[PDB]
Amino acid sequence: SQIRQNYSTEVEAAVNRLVNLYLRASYTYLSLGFYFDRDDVALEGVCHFFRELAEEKREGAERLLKMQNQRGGRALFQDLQKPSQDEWGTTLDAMKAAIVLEKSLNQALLDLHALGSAQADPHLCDFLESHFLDEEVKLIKKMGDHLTNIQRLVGSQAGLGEYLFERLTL
Amino acid sequence: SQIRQNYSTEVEAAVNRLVNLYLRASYTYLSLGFYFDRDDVALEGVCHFFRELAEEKREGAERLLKMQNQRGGRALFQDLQKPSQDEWGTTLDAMKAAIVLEKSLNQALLDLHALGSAQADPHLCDFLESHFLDEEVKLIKKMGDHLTNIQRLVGSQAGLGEYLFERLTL
Amino acid sequence: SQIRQNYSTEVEAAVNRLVNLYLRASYTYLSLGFYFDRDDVALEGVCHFFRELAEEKREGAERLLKMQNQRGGRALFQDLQKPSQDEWGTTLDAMKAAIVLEKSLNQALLDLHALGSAQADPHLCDFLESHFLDEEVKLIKKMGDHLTNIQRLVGSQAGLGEYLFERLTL
Amino acid sequence: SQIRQNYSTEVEAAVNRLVNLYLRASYTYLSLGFYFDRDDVALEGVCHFFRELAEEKREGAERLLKMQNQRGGRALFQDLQKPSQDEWGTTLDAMKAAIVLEKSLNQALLDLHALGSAQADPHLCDFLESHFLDEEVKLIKKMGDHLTNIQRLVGSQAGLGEYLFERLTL
Repeated sequence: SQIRQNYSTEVEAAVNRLVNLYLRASYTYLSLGFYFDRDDVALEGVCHFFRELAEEKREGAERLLKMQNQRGGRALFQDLQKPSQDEWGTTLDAMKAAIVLEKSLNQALLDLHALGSAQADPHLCDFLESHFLDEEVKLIKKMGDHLTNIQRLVGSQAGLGEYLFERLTL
Repeated sequence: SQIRQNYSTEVEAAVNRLVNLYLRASYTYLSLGFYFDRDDVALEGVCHFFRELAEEKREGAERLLKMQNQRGGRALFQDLQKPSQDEWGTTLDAMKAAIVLEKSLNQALLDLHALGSAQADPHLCDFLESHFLDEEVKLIKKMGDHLTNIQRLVGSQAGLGEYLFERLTL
Repeated sequence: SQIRQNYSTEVEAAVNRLVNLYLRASYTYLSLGFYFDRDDVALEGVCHFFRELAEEKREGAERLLKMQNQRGGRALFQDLQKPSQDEWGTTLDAMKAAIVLEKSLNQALLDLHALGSAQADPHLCDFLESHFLDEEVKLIKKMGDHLTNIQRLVGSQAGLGEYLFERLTL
Repeated sequence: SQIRQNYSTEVEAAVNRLVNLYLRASYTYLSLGFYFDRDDVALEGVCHFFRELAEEKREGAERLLKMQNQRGGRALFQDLQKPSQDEWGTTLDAMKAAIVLEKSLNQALLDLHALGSAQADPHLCDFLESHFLDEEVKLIKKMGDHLTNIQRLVGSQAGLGEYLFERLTL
């Protein structure tokens, strides 16, 4: 491409697997969203938390793809994996799977940043910094807050903690 | 009647028993409404839920009767039955009786739709679809949500779940 | 599920494959969107057409899943397939693949409607009618309009037709 | 200077040659601007594209010089070179020379960023990132879009593509 500059073939490919992970994640959030809208869960606020997330992750991957073109990279598509479970258990378990999820997402950006500097690509590095690493770490903090509060509430009487959580946090 | 068209005598009659069930239901909702406003219950939000319902069901039966005339059918009136119980127990029990209630109501429309197509009456079929089947299924989902949440809250300590339910859902 | 009524196990499963096709389609639209934003295509209006579509299809599948829960069905997830090609050729070829795409989507609803009536499920039938079959057929008309206009423009001088198309239709 | 900190003599000098290139570029844009306003070209939109650019590049160099002082560096001035040609040919050729131009500009920032990290100067690195590398890559994408569209239009009938381009892109 006549507009590409200092954008390594390694970076291009690695970005695209990052693209795939974000989209996998959005789709994983969808599944979770509608799991807590199963009548035998029925917690609107949990659903509403995860609704906003399905929108969030997709917005990032589009952001990336905008940049992909800006650097003159090629989008490469492969299948987007199904979520690993059908039932997510209690909210405690659901938020736990959410947290493994965001961990890996930050991991991916981290490893892509590090690849970026070992390949001497400074634009790519700042792009990640501006719109992404920051969203992640704000959101991770928030998730953590939730999880610790969740556990401190379940220990006593299971359903009660769960209900007040949905109603009164979200 | 010179305005009636393709409206079988069977349909006419079966509509009217549907009319009767909706009105029975509105009146059943009234009884429930004022049961939870008994001082030895006293849960405004439960009362308020059921107040809106007594208005809802009557509104449907009027809708039907509007259509009865539109098709040139005859309203036929019989006694409207009293609710089957005087005390509705805990909110758990009340919402359960509400749910048997809406089930039968959807049943009635379903059987009337099916009668409609075995009698080749397409207007009637769409009428049910537009203003009714849809309200039912939205409302059924909602009831279900409530019931599952109710049960998950009672198990621990009876009154507490019941209070937070009324306050914090409705 | 305690809220489910007259919703066959066949319907449940068939809906879910419809869910999968809509989501496959949204993701197929994404790939197309960013293909025409490749610098060696660069047609904002084509991109903008397909951007709105990626949002449209996902909106439908969410609609469906709303209904899935409303009927007390279970979401079932499998992998969501990658688009079948990496380059979409000229706009002529791209819009052609778009059109195969919408055809199959209407097909799926059609077959699901017909399954619906062979299984005597009238709610499901009207649901498809209200929010879906209609969007499809409006959108198909529109696509068709585009394609015929596209072909009538390319025959003469290839790039010129393509540019005026993007600029002056979209 | 009593306010300077961790700002190498190499960086200072290299910044100033970057200053010179931006200013050279603004002045190169001026020449191009007025070339397409030659009556025997006369394409307002091309002129208007390049008018905005002459303002853009100068705005950057001022930005830099602001930072020069902020770090306690010394502005160093040398002659600012004339554009390399008097006639820019067709718009195809003009945009091509524009694109060589922006390439070198991003090159300069890249090499200055890399000099920055081999000299361990982290403020300088982020400064480039915030107000510059980003403008470049947005603008490069845009130029590219133009050029590809330009070529796809000229091949057929030369003047026609050129006119519709000026009118209907810009």
